[PDB]
Amino acid sequence: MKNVAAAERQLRELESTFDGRLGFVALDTATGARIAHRGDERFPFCSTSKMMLCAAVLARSAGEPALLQRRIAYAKGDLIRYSPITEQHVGAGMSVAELCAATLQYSDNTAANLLIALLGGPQTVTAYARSIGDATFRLDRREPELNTALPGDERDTTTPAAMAASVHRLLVGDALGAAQRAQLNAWMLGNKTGDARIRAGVPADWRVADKTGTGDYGTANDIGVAYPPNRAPIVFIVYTTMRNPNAQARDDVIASATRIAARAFA
Repeated sequence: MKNVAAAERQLRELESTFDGRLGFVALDTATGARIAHRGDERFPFCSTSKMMLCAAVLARSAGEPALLQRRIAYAKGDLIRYSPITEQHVGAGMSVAELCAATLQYSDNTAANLLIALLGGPQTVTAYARSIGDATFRLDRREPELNTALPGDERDTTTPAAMAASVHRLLVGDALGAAQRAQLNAWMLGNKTGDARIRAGVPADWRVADKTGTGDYGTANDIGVAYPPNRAPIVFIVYTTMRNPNAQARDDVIASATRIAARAFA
């Protein structure tokens, strides 16, 4: 596809402007048109793993629906940095559904750890990924250590290609039941942390469901689905990481990469 080849050249040019790596897939789900850069390389996924985590919780809830209303009475000792919802409600507890919304929409780290514990540990999230056909994703640690993003470390990584297939199946396809898919979409449509990333690179009439991640080594990621009016959804997977341990994570590379693919796909 000629638009795809041109977009790939532009993504190479974009990567050449910084000392790091860009991992990218955009997939038009109707045609299968697929723009990719470093699609089969591993990247540290950081908080984008919270999407897989919450899909696993939703899957469990299909086998007990009241699970989402279960109150978790967590402790001050559970609280770790970057927990803007759980810190506010400690002493009152939160439901499992509220913890999912907090981890997806505010990237709440304590909420993620409480959900990992509910499921039985990080290995259960990896097992869930395997059950939906993702042989690549691996969740090795909990928050906040999963954000170390060390060069060459394969812990807490996936590939852009694997994550594109998983996002496709979860939000657009049938990996989840219809009610669970709708809830995951509704939560990700309401994300608060992504305004400068994928959301900033698409036309004004496209809706976006996304989950960001930010970590050490200037790591800045965003994954999700855009819903253009009168056309099929488009999956966007953007992973970036830097060689300098002192790098500042950026938003603008993700927005630029998104714009490249948006131009290609219309």
